[PDB]
Amino acid sequence: DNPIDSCWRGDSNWDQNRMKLADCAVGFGSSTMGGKGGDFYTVTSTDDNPVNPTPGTLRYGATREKALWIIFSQNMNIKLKMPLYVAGHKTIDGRGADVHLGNGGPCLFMRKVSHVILHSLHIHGCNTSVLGDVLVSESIGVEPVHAQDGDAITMRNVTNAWIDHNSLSDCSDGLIDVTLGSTGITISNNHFFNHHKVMLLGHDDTYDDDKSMKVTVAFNQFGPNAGQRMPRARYGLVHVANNNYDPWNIYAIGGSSNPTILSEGNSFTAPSESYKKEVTKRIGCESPSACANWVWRSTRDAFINGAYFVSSGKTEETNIYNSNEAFKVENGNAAPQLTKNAGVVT
Repeated sequence: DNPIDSCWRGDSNWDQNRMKLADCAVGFGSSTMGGKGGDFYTVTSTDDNPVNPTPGTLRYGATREKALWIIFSQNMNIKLKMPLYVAGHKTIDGRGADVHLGNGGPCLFMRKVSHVILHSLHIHGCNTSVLGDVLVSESIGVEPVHAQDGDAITMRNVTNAWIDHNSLSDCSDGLIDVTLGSTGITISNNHFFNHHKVMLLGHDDTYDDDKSMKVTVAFNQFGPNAGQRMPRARYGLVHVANNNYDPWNIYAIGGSSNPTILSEGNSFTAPSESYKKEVTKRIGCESPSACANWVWRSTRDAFINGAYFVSSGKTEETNIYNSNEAFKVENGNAAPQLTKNAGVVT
């Protein structure tokens, strides 16, 4: 499979050992524990009461202060009534069921929390929410939440989070939004498809405190019919490794305000159009001379149908991970094989 999946699918049956998953994260979110150590929590109901969630529902388990490993008793299409804020030390684990979130309602939000694993969920059709009260968490209580974008997954001031093996498509705004000082995150093994604006890492050209953001994007399937922002980064550092890209609509990888982008072992298949062959897109350059300072590297990438990556900065060996984070990246010709199981586990 790949270095992540090999760790919990090689000599383990996940159904009888679900928390082994938490030992297998790589990249900057490798310290993510999720609800490891906590109790298992089973979702038995599809209901949602935003201000007073009841036992058995997704929002009740997701808002508890204690560590919980959330699983689902049956296939479920869940339509939330308000943004779901997920507390820290939580895993939402869709293995063993067909779980679909969104469906015209708002989706998943994390704000000022750590140690969250989101795994093997389908999220699609997320929509703009309405201003209103919400139980942010058991400990925080009910608070007004402004109207939010229809993003599938939103992280604000989050550290140590792992988004893995989800199937993410067709939302009104973004699929993954990472902002405001978030860092220590791995986004891996996901399938992103049928969606224009995929992934935003750093939200404004104003917020330079995102300079400390570190994010790993690995073993994802981007497409078909994914438009752009895969990722779009600002200010911080993103390692984009062993992902597989179908033809994009505008560009594949881009950014503004001097992000560091380390592209390694990706496979890029360009659309037919001449003006869409370039994988990269720099936004907001002050001058070619200035934009030439940004360190955007392409290492052992593979290019199909005329795709190309415009590099900037000098060549160097990837040296960004400690021993708890490091993992092997293969040549881009291997990316289709390494991503064959992207998306939910079955």
